[PDB]
Amino acid sequence: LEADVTMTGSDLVSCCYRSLAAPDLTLRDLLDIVETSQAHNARAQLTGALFYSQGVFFQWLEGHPAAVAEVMSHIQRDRRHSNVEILAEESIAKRRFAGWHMQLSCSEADMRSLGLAESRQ
Ligand SMILES: Cc1cc2nc3c(=O)[nH]c(=O)nc-3n(C[C@H](O)[C@H](O)[C@@H](O)COP(=O)(O)OP(=O)(O)OC[C@H]3O[C@@H](n4cnc5c(N)ncnc54)[C@H](O)[C@@H]3O)c2cc1C
Repeated sequence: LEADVTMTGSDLVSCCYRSLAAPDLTLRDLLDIVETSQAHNARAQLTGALFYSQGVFFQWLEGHPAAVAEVMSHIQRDRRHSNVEILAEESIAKRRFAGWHMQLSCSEADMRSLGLAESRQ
């Protein structure tokens, strides 16, 4: 029996933001966002996930404070995601995620009737 490291995370921080996905957004913009953010998060040691439904964003990031902020300063110069109201930046221990996630991928499949494919013609 070996002892686990337990909650070891002195310098993590989790910025948890609420945004309202601007109508100026394109799927291609999300699909570009997702790809570049994973890559940055992987490097910056940031873990994450994203909840996007009804055009509203709940997205948060767990990482070492300044990385998170490096990320914040890179994101907060947006116009993409309606307001991006972080409003919550809290120092965490992290462990929860090992990678950042995004719901929007190459299509969503089936749930398109709830926003994507509103009408035909
Ligand atoms: C809903 C949403 C969620 C997001 N979540 C995350 C996230 O979790 N993590 C994250 O990191 N980002 C996130 N972003 C930001 C998104 O991924 C941006 O497109 C951004 O990541 C672009 O790459 P960047 O992080 O390197 O910063 P950016 O500065 O926006 O990169 C793009 C620009 O940087 C320039 N650039 C790159 N490297 C250099 C350099 N060395 N010197 C000078 N200029 C340079 C490029 O020329 C380009 O013009 C999110 C954005 C949105 C809308």
